[PDB]
Amino acid sequence: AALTRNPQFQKLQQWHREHGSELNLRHLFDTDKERFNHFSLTLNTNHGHILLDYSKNLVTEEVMHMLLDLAKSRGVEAARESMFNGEKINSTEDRAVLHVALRNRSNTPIVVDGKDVMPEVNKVLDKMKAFCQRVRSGDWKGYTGKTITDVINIGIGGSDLGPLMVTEALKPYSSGGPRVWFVSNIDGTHIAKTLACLNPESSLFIIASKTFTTQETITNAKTAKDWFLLSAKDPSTVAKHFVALSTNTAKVKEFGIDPQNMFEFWDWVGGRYSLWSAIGLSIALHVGFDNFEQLLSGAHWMDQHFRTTPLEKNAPVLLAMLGIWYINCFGCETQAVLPYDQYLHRFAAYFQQGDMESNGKYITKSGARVDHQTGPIVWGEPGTNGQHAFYQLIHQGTKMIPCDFLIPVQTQHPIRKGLHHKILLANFLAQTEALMKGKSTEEARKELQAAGKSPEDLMKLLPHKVFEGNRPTNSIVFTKLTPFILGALIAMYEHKIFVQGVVWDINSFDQWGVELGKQLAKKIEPELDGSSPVTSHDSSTNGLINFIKQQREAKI
Amino acid sequence: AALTRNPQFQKLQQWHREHGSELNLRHLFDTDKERFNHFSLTLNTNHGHILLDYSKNLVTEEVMHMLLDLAKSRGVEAARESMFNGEKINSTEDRAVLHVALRNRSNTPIVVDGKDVMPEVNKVLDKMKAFCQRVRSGDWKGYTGKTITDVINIGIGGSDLGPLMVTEALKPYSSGGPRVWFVSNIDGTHIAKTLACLNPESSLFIIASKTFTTQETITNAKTAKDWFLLSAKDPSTVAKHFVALSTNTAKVKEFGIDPQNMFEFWDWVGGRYSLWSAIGLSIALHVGFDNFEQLLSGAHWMDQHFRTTPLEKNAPVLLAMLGIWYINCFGCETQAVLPYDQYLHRFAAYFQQGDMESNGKYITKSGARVDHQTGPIVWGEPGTNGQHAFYQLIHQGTKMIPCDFLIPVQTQHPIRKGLHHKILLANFLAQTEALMKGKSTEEARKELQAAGKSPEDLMKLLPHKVFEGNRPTNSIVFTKLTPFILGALIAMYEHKIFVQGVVWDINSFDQWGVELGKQLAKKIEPELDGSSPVTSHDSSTNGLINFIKQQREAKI
Ligand SMILES: O=C(NO)[C@@H](O)[C@H](O)[C@H](O)COP(=O)(O)O
Ligand SMILES: O=C(NO)[C@@H](O)[C@H](O)[C@H](O)COP(=O)(O)O
Repeated sequence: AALTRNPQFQKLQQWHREHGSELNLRHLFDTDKERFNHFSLTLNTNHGHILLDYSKNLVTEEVMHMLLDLAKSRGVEAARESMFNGEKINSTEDRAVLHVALRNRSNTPIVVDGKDVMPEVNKVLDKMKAFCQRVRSGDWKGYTGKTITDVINIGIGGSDLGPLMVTEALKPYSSGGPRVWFVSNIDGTHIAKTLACLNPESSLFIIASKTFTTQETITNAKTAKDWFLLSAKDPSTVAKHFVALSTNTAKVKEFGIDPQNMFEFWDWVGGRYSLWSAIGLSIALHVGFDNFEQLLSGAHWMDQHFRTTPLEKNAPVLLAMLGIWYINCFGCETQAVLPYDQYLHRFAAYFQQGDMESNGKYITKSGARVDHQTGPIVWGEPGTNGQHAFYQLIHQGTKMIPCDFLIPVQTQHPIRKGLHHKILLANFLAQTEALMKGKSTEEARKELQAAGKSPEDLMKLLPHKVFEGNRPTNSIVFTKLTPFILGALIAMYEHKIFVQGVVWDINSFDQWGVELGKQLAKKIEPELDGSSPVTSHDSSTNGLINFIKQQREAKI
Repeated sequence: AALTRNPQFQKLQQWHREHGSELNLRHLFDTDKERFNHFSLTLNTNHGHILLDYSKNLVTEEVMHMLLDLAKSRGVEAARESMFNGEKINSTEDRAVLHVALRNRSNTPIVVDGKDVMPEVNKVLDKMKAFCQRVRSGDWKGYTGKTITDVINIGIGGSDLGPLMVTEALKPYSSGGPRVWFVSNIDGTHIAKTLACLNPESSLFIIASKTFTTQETITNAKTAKDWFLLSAKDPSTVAKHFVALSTNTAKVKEFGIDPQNMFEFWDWVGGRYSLWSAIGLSIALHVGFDNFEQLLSGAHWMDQHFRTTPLEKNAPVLLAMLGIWYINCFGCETQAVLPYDQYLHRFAAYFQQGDMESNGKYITKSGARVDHQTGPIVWGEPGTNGQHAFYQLIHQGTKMIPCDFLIPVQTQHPIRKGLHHKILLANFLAQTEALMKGKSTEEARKELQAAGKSPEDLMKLLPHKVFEGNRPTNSIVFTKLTPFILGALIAMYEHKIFVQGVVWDINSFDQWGVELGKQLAKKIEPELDGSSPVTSHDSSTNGLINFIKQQREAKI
C-alpha cells in the first residue's frame, strides 16, 4: 500500500512511537499561551464566520508540519485538481466525480467527454426552479383542481438522507412551502404510516433514484401509485402527482412517468454527494429556490477555499490530517460528531453514511490490500442530550474518541431573552474544556474533603471521581446556521473525506459493498413463500428461515 | 485490574493469542451441520418466541466453554442474586439496584435496608393507572373544560430516551390515547417547535426528573409554564396542566405541582433503567395501562430467565460473554445494533446510553484502575437503510464490528399481501449470510470473466469486488414486536450489560462523568454575559468565548 511506503508517514510514525505517549493537552496550554492562535482557523465567508479551533488536539507545531508534509507527498493537491477538472478519478467505475460542478455558481467550464457539463447542470436547475415555482404558487393542480399541500420523497440511502437532513436543519426557512415527507425503508411501516396522513388529491410524490431500479424505492413507489389510483382512477392522473429524479430515462418511462416530469442528474454524481442535484428537489420545494441557491453557494464558497488555500490554512485538509493522526497513529476506531443544535439532529447520521460508505475500503487504487487502517466509524447525537448519556464513556471510558463539537453563535429561537442558548453555549465550551483538563486526584480529594466525607468514604469514592482528561476535540463555531453556512459545512466535511481517501490511496467514490447488497435478497425472497423448510444455505440461514416460516402462523 | 489476575481469563487469552485468528466462520459451518442447533437458543415466552442465533460468531465449543468458565470464576451468579435481593451493589453510592423490582409482578418480597419495596412499587403503579384512566376517558379536564389531546414529556437522559423509544416502538397500540411529545434538549429550538403546534387549553405537561434539579429539565419546565400562562393566568390553573415524576417531593412542590400530582420512584431506580417506573407514565398514557403492564410482564419474564437458567443456555450471559470475547480478545471498540424495523428507529440510540453510561468506566469496585478494555461504543440505524450506507465499511472496511441484527417475524403493517415484509426479511437474512461468507477472489473472478471483462480490466476491478467475509453477527428474531416482547428484549440487554460489568469488576450503576457534566458549565455561564473578553481559562476556551461575544450580534 502507498501510505506505509511513504517516507513522510514513516517519519511521523517513528516520531509518534518516540514521543506520542507524551503529549498532554493540559501541559501544552500551560506552556504556550499562543496555542489557540497557532492552532485555530477563522473563515470569513462574507455571509458569516466559521471558527475551526483545533488547539485541543494532541499535536504540536512539529506534528502539524509533519502531517502537512504527508498530505503534500501523498499528492492531495494534484488529486484535488483532477477532481475539479472532471478527470475520471473514480477508477473502478471509470467515472468523473463532479458534485462540485452541481454547485459551481461561477459557471467556470468543466469538461467531461469533450463537453462542458455546466449547461446541463443549469438546465436542470432552471427546470427545478420553474417546477417548484408552479407547485408553491399553487398553479400546479392535483387531479381534482386542488393545490399541492404535501410532497413525499420516496428514495433510499443517498436519494433520501441528504434531503431529509437538510430540510430538517433548515426548517426555519420553509415558510410558504408544502409539508415534506420522506419514505425510504422497504419495511411497510414507513409508507403505510405516511399514506395514512395524506390526501391523494393534494399529494405529490417524488421518486428519487439514480438508477430507478433499487428494490426498496420502486416497490414503495408502486405501493404509493396503487394507493393513489384507488382514488384517482385514471392512470392519466398520475402525471399530476408523480415526478422522478433519475439518470435513467428508460426505467422512468416503464414505471409510468413521461419526460418533462423527470429531473435528471448524471453518473458523476455520487448518491451520498447528490443533494446538490435534482435529488435536492424536495429541499427547494420546502425552503424555496433562493434558499436552495444559497445552500449551493455556501458549498461553492468552501470548494473554492479548499482549492485555493495553502494546505497549512486549508480547513478540510487540517481536519483530514488530524483524523489520519488519530486513526493511523493512535489507532482510534471512531469519530464522534456532536452538533449542539436540535435542527441538526440528522447531521451525524448523514456523515455516518458520507464518511463510512466513502472510506470503508481495504483495496488501494493500485489493487494492493491496505496494511493500515482506513475509514473510522462515525456516530453521535445532538447535544446536550449526550452529556446525560454516552458522554460518560468519552470522559471515563477506556477508548480514545476524537470529537467534533459544532454550534451556531446565534440561535433560530432566542426564546426567554436568549437564556436557553446561553446555557447551550456554556455546556458546549465546558465539555471540551473538561475533556482536555480532566480532574486530578488532588483536585478530587479536595472536593471530597470539603464535602465532609469520612476518611473511609473519601478513600473508596475518590478514584471514581478522577478524570484523566487529555481527550482531544475540535470546536467548530459559526455565526448562524443558515442555508449558506450549512452548505459550506457539508462541503467542508465532503472534502475532509476526500483528503483522507487520497492519503490512504483508496477510491472514496465507489461502493461495491452497497452495490452487492442491492443483489443479495434476490435468492432468498422466493424461498420464503413456500411453507416447506429450506436447506440450501448454511445451517444458520436455514434455521432462521425455518423459524420464520414456523412463526408466520403463530397467533399472538 | 482484577480480571487480569483471573486464570480463566488468562486461559482465554493464551488460546486466542495463538488460535483466535484462524477461526473462520465459513469453515466452521462446512464441518458441523449441527452448528445452528448447537449455537442458538429458542425462548418460548408464551406470548411469542425469541430466537437468539449466535452461530455466526467466531467461536467453537471450546471457546464457549472457556467463556462460561470465566463468567463463574468472576462470580456472575453471586452478583446476580445480590442485585435481585436488594443488596446495595451500587457501591460508590451505597445504593440498591432494583429496576427488577419495578416490574416484579410476582410481587415476591425484596427487602431494602428495612421494609419490602413492592408495596410502594405497586402503589405508584396503581396511582399511575388511576391518572391515565382519568386523562384518556376525558375525566381530567383542562382549565377551559377541554379534554387532553396532547401530552408533553419534559426530561433528559434517562427521563427522556426510554419513554420516547418505547412510545415510538409501540405506536400501533396507541388507539384512543392522546398524542405524546418529548422535549429534552436545552436548545430553545426543541421546546419552541413543540409548543408552536399545541393548544394551551388541551395540553398536559409531565416534568420528568429524578432529582428535579437538572438545569435542562427545570428550565424547559419553566419556559413551558410561561408559554401556558400568556394564554391564560392564575398560577393555580397550572395544577390542571402540569404533573411530575420525581423522587424529590419538596422541590417538586416549590415549582407549582402539588404532591397530589407527583408520581415518585426511588434512588435504586437508575435513570437509564427507569422507563419501568413512574418515568413510564407517558408510555401508559399513550398505549394504555394494560399494554404498559404487558411491557413490564415482558421484562419480568426475561428477569426470571436470567435468574433461573444455567449459564450455557442463559440469553443475557451468552450475549455478554460473546461481547467480552470481541472486546477483550479481539479488541473491537464498537457494537452495532441493527433492528430491521422502522418502529425501532430509536432502539440503538436507547442502548447507546444504557450500555455506554453503564460500562464506560475505568475504575474497579476495589478502586483499582482497569488493566483492560471495558464498555464498547454502541451505535446503529434501522435496516434495510444502513445497507445503502455504512454497511460498506462493515463489509469492506478495516475494522471488526460485532453486529446484532433484530427483526419481528410478523409485521404490524402487512400491506400488499406481505410483499414489503417479505423483502425486509430476505435482506435481514441475506446480509448476515453475506457478512459471514463473503466472496472469494475466485468467485469474483469467475463472475467478471463471465461478465466479459478482459484480463486487463478484470484484474483492475477484481480485488475491489472481493469480500473477505468472516464478519460475526447475532440474529435475534421474535414472533411480533408487541409490548410484552419489547419488554423482554430491553431487559435482555440490561442484563447483558449487567454481566459484562461484573466480569470487568466495575460499577455499571453510577455515572460520575454524567454527574460532573451537570456542574461544568456553571462557571462559564455568567462569564458569557456582556461584551468584555475572558482570560480566566486556557487560551482555547478563552478564544471560543471571545469569538462568541464578537459574533453574537453580527448581522448576517
Ligand atoms: O450510491 C449510493 N450512495 O452514495 C447509495 O446509498 C444509493 O444512493 C442508494 O442505494 C440509492 O441508489 P438509487 O438512487 O440508484 O436508488
Ligand atoms: O442518571 C442518568 N441516567 O442513568 C441521567 O441520564 C439522568 O437520567 C438525566 O441526567 C436526568 O436526570 P434527572 O431525571 O434527575 O433530571
